[PDB]
Amino acid sequence: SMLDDAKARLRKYDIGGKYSHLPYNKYSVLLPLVAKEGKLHLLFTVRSEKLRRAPGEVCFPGGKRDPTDMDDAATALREAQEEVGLRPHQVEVVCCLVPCLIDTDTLITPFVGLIDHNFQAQPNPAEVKDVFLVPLAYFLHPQVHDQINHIFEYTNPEDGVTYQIKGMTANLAVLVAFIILEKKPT
Ligand SMILES: *CC(=O)N1CCC=CC[C@H]1c1ccc(OC)cc1
Repeated sequence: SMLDDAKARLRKYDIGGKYSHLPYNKYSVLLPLVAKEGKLHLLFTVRSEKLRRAPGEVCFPGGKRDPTDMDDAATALREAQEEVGLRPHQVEVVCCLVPCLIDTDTLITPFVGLIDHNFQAQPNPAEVKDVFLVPLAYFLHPQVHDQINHIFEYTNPEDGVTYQIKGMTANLAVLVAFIILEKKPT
């Protein structure tokens, strides 16, 4: 099936806990895969304008590890719940992708999660200004704008709203698209 095939692909790139003990400032993100109309989508947030770090920016759900978290995956799930109302029974964490090194002292660990079909996002306005889906296939043929570095523009056909996706977030979206969609029969 589509979902079984995505999970089997993703598992081949799972690094697991290999990098998880290293003495970094630790953040985790959840790459939430949602199946709609027979195709996979990624769920993104727009961060609230009010926040200290990264205001107004398009990010996957996530944030800084805290002492309650059992592990790095727990961080990602906690932050997803606070930001968009995603409960742990509504997500299957499939794998841990390559971590991202930032600022010499920070390690960001991405986890890919399969999202239950009955999940309905409840944006928390203290954390997130918007939540939106992009079809995974988009990241194979994105609409690129050079601001000099590359920015993706995605226009939702439901309402014509354009979103700008860039940086680590854009890079991770492309990675997941390649993993799941490369070399597939039609
Ligand atoms: C957009 C995003 O995922 N994050 C991670 C967790 C919450 C705020 C920081 C933000 C971020 C990650 C990576 C970079 O690299 C330049 C910048 C912001």
